[PDB]
Amino acid sequence: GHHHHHHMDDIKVFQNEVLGTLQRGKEENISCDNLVLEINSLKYAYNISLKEVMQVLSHVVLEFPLQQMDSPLDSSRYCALLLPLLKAWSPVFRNYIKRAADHLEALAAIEDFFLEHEALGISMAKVLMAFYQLEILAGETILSWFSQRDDKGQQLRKNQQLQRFIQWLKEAEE
Repeated sequence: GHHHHHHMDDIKVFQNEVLGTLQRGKEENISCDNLVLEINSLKYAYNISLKEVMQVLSHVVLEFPLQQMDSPLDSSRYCALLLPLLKAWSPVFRNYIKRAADHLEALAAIEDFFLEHEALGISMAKVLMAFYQLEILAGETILSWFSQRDDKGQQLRKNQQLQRFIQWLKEAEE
């Protein structure tokens, strides 16, 4: 109906504007503070929730490198492009991602991205390490997420490099 329809339309335009902001941010090296002012204004302009800001920021940054590479999608090439972006914009992530529930919202967006880009799955352990080392995500929420109830998501959690990382991550934490 009209409510879900108009809202899905809003989120789409909003996400397009978050892309435009980050394209400009990457070209200009716009400060994290000014990026946050832009995303905040768009969140009100497009009437999106604060949780939808976090999910959309996560998708847009994770999708950003795809503009920069051909297909078949090659994962080491992906990681090499992604990591400078996470370093640059980690403060933008930390402006919104603050409480345990927020950390799980972002993890679930990261899950959805990997599940939608099966050929990048291999690099998922290295990407979670970057979110962890950059203090975007807490080790304890990463563990919580890994251990959750909800097909393809259960099949992702039998990724080898990931299990290895989940065990490593249990060492630095406890």
